Amino acid sequence: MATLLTTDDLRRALVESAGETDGTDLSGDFLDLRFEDIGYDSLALMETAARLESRYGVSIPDDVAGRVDTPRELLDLINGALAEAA
Ligand SMILES: *[PH](O)(O)OCC(C)(C)[C@H](O)C(=O)NCCC(=O)NCCSCCC(=O)CCCC(C)=O
Repeated sequence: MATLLTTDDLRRALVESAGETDGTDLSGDFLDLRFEDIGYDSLALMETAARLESRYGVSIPDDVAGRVDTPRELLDLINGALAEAA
C-alpha cells in the first residue's frame, strides 16, 4: 500500500523525466553513480523531482534537487517526505 520508492521505481521514473536523453545506462547500478555519469541535466532533475512529488504526494525544494549527487540521495528525499506522510 505504501509505495516506498525503490531503485526499480526510480529507474523508471528518472527516465520518465528525460526526453532527449535517451540511451543512457541505468541498469548497471546507478544508485551510487553520479547524475553527471548518467547524463542527467540540471533541469531534468528538477523535473524528475516534480514528477515524483506529484505522483507520490510529496514535495522537495527545487534547489535541494540540485544538491544531490547520487540517485540514492534523491530517493532518500522522496521516501523521507513520504515517511512523513506515513
Ligand atoms: P544546474 O546545476 O545547471 O542548475 C540550474 C539552476 C536553474 C538551478 C541554476 O540556478 C542556474 O542555471 N542558474 C543560472 C541563472 C539562470 O537564470 N539560469 C536558468 C537556466 S534554465 C531555466 C530558467 C527559468 O527561469 C525557467 C525555465 C522554465 C522551463 C524550463 O520550463
